[PDB]
Amino acid sequence: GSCKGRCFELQPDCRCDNLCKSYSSCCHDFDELCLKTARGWECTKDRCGEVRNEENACHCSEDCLSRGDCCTNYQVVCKGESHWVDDDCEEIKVPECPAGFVRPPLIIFSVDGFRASYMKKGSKVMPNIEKLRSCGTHAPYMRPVYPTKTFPNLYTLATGLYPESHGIVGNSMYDPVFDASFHLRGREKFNHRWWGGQPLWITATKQGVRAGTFFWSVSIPHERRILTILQWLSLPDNERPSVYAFYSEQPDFSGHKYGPFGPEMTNPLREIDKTVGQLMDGLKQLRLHRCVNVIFVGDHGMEDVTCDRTEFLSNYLTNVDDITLVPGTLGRIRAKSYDPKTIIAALTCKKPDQHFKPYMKQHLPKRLHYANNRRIEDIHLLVDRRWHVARKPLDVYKCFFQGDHGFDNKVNSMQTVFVGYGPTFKYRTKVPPFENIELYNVMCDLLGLKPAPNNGTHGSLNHLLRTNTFRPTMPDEVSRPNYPGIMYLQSEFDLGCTCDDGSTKERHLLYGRPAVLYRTSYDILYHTDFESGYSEIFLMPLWTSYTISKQAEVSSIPEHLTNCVRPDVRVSPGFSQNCLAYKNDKQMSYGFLFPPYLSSSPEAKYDAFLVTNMVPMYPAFKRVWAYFQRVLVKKYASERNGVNVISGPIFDYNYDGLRDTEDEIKQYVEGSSIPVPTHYYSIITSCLDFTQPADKCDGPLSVSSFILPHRPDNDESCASSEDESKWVEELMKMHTARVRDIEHLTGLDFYRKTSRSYSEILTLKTYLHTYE
Ligand SMILES: *[C@@H]1O[C@H](CO)[C@@H](O[C@@H]2O[C@H](CO)[C@@H](O[C@@H]3O[C@H](CO)[C@@H](O)[C@H](O)[C@@H]3O)[C@H](O)[C@H]2NC(C)=O)[C@H](O)[C@H]1NC(C)=O
Ligand SMILES: O=C(OCc1cc(Cl)cc(Cl)c1)N1CCN(CC[C@@H](O)c2ccc3[nH]c(=O)oc3c2)CC1
Ligand SMILES: CC(C)CCC[C@@H](C)[C@H]1CC[C@H]2[C@@H]3[C@H](O)C=C4C[C@@H](O)CC[C@]4(C)[C@H]3CC[C@]12C
Ligand SMILES: [Ca+2]
Ligand code: NA
Ligand code: NA
Ligand SMILES: [Zn+2]
Ligand SMILES: [Zn+2]
Repeated sequence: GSCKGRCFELQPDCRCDNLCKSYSSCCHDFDELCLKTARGWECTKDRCGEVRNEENACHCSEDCLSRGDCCTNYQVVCKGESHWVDDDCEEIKVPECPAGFVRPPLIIFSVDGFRASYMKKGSKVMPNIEKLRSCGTHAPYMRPVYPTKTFPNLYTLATGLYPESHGIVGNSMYDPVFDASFHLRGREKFNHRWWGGQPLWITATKQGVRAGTFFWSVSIPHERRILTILQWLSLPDNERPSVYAFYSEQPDFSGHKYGPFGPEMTNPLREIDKTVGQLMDGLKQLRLHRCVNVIFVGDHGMEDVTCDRTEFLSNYLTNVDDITLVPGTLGRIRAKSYDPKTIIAALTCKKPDQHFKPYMKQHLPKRLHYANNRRIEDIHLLVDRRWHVARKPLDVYKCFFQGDHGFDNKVNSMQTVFVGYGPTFKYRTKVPPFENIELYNVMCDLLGLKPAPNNGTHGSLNHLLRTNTFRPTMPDEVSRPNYPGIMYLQSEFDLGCTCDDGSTKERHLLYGRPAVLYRTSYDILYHTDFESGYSEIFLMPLWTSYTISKQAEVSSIPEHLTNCVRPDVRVSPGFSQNCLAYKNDKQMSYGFLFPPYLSSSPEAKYDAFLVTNMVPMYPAFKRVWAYFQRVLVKKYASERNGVNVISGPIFDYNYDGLRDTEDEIKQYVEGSSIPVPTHYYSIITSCLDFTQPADKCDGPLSVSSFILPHRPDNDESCASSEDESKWVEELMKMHTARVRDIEHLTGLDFYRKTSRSYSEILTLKTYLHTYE
């Protein structure tokens, strides 16, 4: 019944752990013994050498070091030591830990709503943080997951999983299997049923590594959280955790009230830095300041949003009482106790300035990875940055907030911070921006743990670390290609088609053949202008590769070839598409993967009309694809000193972000076994050093990629009635993708033969071109 000698113990009989408040199960004496605040949190000169008083918050007695409960500034005030922040960076070449430490501890210092750009304020406001950032390893920014809300991001940090995989797809969710709702406020969130994957503290415990608590009752002051962490670190080897987390509700709280750019934001940032100072001072006191790896990380940024920039569903829908809306910086809509198609139509391009866009979740940009969970409603609203969506005018209250977050994770204002400091991180090193899904693997590496399966690309962040305990290995090809020669005659083909008619590898396949990582049968097909990997199962290329020089010439499809499709004599009639299917399918047309517009000669252009280069395309989609092919590829080649393009189909009918089996394809061209892609990708590569052409590049590569939804209309693009130069590129930028996203969706593995290290290539594959 007592907390005596058990305050913040690590293990209905009453509790003294840091969460007992939140379960209201603290012992009677918990507040009096575990939450002392007398004399506050700093030693002063007159307190030095005091007789211990057990009522003090922390201690300045001679014995306090033997007890591990000195105030964090005790050595500075009472033994003439300097503050950690006043010492120069000294490179930490190896961990300097007490004997009997078996690995360097990790302290995750997470800051709620810490926008990346707040680092620009410097050592005047945040001297401790600025030193961590200077002396350690930092990124200019770290990309959060969608939605850019607290719980989905913190749990992503902890698990390496997209929200659709870990299950915390929002701060609020409804689970139809449970018939219950999860919210920030309430007891429901404490139920383990909501939480999937395997968070870091569990991964650690399962592998015999002790974790401190990762959650702090809001009642526990920040200074006490630091002292508790420091006290735990002074535990004997058999009890001491190896991983700890601190969380700060700032600067989020202030960011919401004043917005991200308020002068009132300086004080919260000063307070966070002061807390960082206390930890680093505390660590220095314990001589652990060259032992512990410290991660300073946020969950997401903060945007200017005021209640005056709110769209109301009641101005679109004829009855908003039939719907339940999860509102704000995103929208999720389901039936109250109603028809989806009607709802989407009523929300689509109805006002010129319309500040959100409806999507069926499967049509959301694939880069969001926000579909494959029963908690994500079919109907989704992407809200423009700076705006909210709500059900009706009465739902806005007057404004109480000037900042918010939750928007699309490529939005600048949503980006957050990463700093790594300690023996295992590099010294004075800047690394490119990366996604928070990657951190779990790193944290596992830092702790000697095997990560549970997750969505990071293990190895992609090796360049953050002085020492790597993980070397990635390139996956093995599963299917070997065939290289068919000419073995069928024109007259053997009955495809209903009609037409009025080996340095390929050096030129067109710059980074090696893509490896097929699933069992299938496919053919390598060579031509003057392009190479392709043609699937006998799907009757089309898995990929088509070609290189367009800066100086390449765009030509038209001549009239006499407008409807030309030619049989490919290297491939059987039985493993080819047929033109009758397209003639019969009233809604479906076709396009070409290698564009006829970029043929090297009139003679070569005939290759582009081979049936093995043809893919099913809605006429609506052809507007987008034809523009990309006719105008944008030349534009990119001209800007980037040539480009290599790999394009192809994706099939993801079950919207899990993973390539479909034949079994999962739900749509075929009428009367045929020609599957309809859900998306078309392209990967566009050139030299990072643009003074070198794409085909003669000695160094780092530069990539941008997209996964375009293969839609029968352009309802997504409200300006699609206009010329393609007004909207298609905007469409493409929205559906920007990582190469890795394409790899998951195709079963292909790119960049197998380059002059770059595999870890560098993994970094390249995880890059997202954001266009901000
Ligand atoms: C993000 O990472 C997660 C975790 O690795 C991936 O989810 C995992 O996906 C696999 C493959 O679908 C699931 O394994 C499979 O489970 C089924 C059904 O139980 C079984 O029939 C198969 O034999 C196979 O083992 C696995 O459950 C699942 N893990 C989760 C949800 O935690 C996910 O695919 C990744 N997402 C992307 C877009 O790459
Ligand atoms: O200490 C914690 O975890 C630290 C941690 C670190 C790491 Cl790396 C991983 C993990 Cl898994 C957890 N806690 C997490 C939740 N937090 C209150 C949330 C709630 O008060 C809140 C906060 C901000 C909001 N913004 C908003 O719009 O609504 C909000 C609601 C306090 C307890
Ligand atoms: C003040 C409030 C915001 C605090 C709320 C914290 C709450 C969400 C935490 C408390 C306990 C946590 C669970 C616990 O660590 C065990 C597991 C096992 C793991 O495999 C899945 C996660 C889960 C259920 C934790 C989820 C987060 C919980 C409920
Ligand atoms: Ca799939
Ligand atoms: Na047709
Ligand atoms: Na349109
Ligand atoms: Zn947050
Ligand atoms: Zn917030």
